[PDB]
Amino acid sequence: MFKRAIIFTSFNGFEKVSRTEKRRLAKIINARVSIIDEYLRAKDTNASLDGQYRAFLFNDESPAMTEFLAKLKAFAESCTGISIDAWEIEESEYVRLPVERRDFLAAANGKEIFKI
Amino acid sequence: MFKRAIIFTSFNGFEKVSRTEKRRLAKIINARVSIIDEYLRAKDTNASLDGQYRAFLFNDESPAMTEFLAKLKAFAESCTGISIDAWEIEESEYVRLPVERRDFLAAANGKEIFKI
Repeated sequence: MFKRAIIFTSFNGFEKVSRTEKRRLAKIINARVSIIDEYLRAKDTNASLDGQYRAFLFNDESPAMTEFLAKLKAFAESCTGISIDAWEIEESEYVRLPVERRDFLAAANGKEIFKI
Repeated sequence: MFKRAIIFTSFNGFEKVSRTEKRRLAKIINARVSIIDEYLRAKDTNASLDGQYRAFLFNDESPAMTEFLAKLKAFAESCTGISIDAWEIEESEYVRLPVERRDFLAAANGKEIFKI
């Protein structure tokens, strides 16, 4: 029940992504990133947000994950210029993936949560 | 072989910039500011760092320009509150630019390196 939430955020090209929308999405991400995985931190920039995988560790028995994902889902529904894809994968299953290219391979081997 | 690295540092407004972050960026900049070039020297203040161009002379036969650009990029990536744009221009082209707004014009006429 330890699972990685793999989110792929991208700019879909059908609308300009505004400063407020980049800020909001980087804020949502950074409310879950702690001092121990600073490497998942986001900036409100194209380079940080457009075309990037982030894999967050979640224990699904807790309502954290489900709350995190609903913020994401509702935000992506509010923002036509940003697509968000999300997959859950068992952590036990994830730790044994190749170190290089890992997040894409987890997303192809994972359960589709949503796809906005 | 002689080039200028043009850098534009700014506080992007996503996050507060701490004093230690200001000092760390000033220290990275000042590693390439000798005692002769006091005009380039970075202070740990908004006036000195927030919204300022600086143009560093380099000889591209040395790896010094690349290691400094690497240290800058790494800093900007880990500090959510600071943006750094970097361009490169030929020294012969840099000295035939008008003196006023030269670094601005050099950035305009320059080859883009990163925007983090």
